[PDB]
Amino acid sequence: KPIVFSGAQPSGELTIGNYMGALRQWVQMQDDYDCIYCIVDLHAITARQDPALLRKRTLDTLALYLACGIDPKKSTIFVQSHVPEHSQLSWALNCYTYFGELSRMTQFKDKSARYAENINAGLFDYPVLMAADILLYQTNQVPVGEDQKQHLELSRDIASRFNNLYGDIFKIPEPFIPKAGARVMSLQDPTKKMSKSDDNRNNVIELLEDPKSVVKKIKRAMTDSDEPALIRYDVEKKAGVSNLLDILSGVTGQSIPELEAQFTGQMYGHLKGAVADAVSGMLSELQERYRTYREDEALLQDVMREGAAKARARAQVTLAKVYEAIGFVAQP
Amino acid sequence: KPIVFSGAQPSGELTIGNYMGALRQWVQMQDDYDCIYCIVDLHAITARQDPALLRKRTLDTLALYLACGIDPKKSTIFVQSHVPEHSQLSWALNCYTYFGELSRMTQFKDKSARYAENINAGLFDYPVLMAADILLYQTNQVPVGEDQKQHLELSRDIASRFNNLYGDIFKIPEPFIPKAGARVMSLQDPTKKMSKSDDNRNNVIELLEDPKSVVKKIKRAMTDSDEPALIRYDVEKKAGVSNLLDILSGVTGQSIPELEAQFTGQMYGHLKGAVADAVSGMLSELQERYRTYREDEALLQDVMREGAAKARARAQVTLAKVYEAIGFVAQP
Ligand SMILES: [Ca+2]
Repeated sequence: KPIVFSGAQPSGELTIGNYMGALRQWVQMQDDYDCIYCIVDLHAITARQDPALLRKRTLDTLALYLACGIDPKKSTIFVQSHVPEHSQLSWALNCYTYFGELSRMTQFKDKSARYAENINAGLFDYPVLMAADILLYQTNQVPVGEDQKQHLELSRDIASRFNNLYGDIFKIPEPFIPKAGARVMSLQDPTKKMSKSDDNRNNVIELLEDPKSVVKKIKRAMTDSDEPALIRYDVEKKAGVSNLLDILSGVTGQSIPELEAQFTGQMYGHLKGAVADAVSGMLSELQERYRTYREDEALLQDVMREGAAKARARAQVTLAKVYEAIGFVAQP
Repeated sequence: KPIVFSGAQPSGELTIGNYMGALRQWVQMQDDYDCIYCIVDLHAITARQDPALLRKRTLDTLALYLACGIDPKKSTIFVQSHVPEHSQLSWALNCYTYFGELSRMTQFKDKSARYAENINAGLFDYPVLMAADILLYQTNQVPVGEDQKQHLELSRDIASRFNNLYGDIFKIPEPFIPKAGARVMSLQDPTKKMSKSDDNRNNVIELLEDPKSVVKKIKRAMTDSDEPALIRYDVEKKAGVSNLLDILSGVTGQSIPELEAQFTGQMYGHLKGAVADAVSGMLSELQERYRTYREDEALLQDVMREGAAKARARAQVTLAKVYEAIGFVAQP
């Protein structure tokens, strides 16, 4: 099966757009692909973190991924810092990465401007660690955010350069583009996607958000002033109403035409009530599952320990090959 | 006992100046200090290495240190790459090192942007790995040559920055103060210290050099034109004669004044022949011992295995405290 590597920032925060758009689809693909989910705590610390929050959020992310349906027997899920081979490969790959490839990175320049008080070497060097993360597992495909395209291209270039020097040691990874999930946009500006760091909290619904707040947000979602009220799909002219239909469709699996038939003669209030009920229901169930996992420390420890063992057993094969190629005396 | 950490490049090429200065003093102090010797193969690959030669030179280095008297039951001797904790701590310390600090450690202020863009990231980032190597062992003292002073100052600055944020996790390391004494000087320029990198090989005697070559280079050593020719120690006016007396004294243990009396009435040719006999004898013996270790593959493995296990046991205590302070979920 193709090997898919996804890195998750330790946050606990996932928008519904993220879930229904992507993660929820990936959860259904665990039999057809060899999926590896890595909670990237080593990357988080390129910005200063509160130590208690970092630990807490690591566990929050794990419990959330488990609640969403990532199955630790079918997939490999682990915390990055629990697998030494990441940091080991990252150092080695530094030596096959050009300083210029790192200095020209858009993200480095952008984050340098925003974190001007903490331009540390980790902020500069983290694309190398990202490359290590991916290349360690003989990864075929990586789901890439728009802002991560340049980082994926560096991974491919490093892998290619290393293979040209030493033989086929790494796989050249490709973008993971699975079939479209649900379309979900911001509730007060439906021309833009949801973003977890939006200053307008009424735009965004997160998976662990109090259902009562989620319902309020949906009930005040932007709709048009058409007279009479017409529940019909048209992104250009009726973006707000269209987005409510797309969100409901994403929850129930009903088609846009089916929903338009179902809502013939109805008010925008009725459409919003329907969306609020469907989303609240889905989120309340997910949150009960999250709580069951999140409160079970022994289960979380077992999953992390087992995940890290699974990951290390794959990673060590690749690192041994890298170290062999470079010329190091193998550990006895 | 204070903890002393020394990093050794995988070379096999040490001069008699290294041996009679640094290494031999360090051998005889394995009882007063808790000494750690790290063959720094991860640092070596910041410059391109022929793989077979790197592996060979790593073993050469180990066998040479054993031949010289480094005792793996009194001291901890190991290969850097065998201890994952070095790379793990290095990534973490990247995040507490300023890009500005590494930039000022390079030649960039003197050099073009093309030059800077074309170096590998390992060459830029190695001062952090060096900091990690030292700090991982609660090191009190580090033997630093003049060219490594900036590097030790950065280590101290990182350690203090980290401790200021998180508590007293690291010892602040200090320079190791070597025994006051004469340095072995170059044979054709006795006003200059004997150096590995000298392009005039007649200046240098290496520990593993053919004893015929050693004898030739000593018999041709530069001496003064005093008339009458007097075998007396005076570094200012008789640098070459003085250097020969220093080298002989280093081999036989005889004080300089004992040697001045011994050579009363003798010609410089006599002194040179005596120095050559004594050094040739010493290196011949050293080389016999070196071959004994170097051809014993099972012993080298045993030494590497035990050394890495001793190092890892210590490194893991410190890495665990660093991770705990940062806020990572502890290794499950
Ligand atoms: Ca004198």
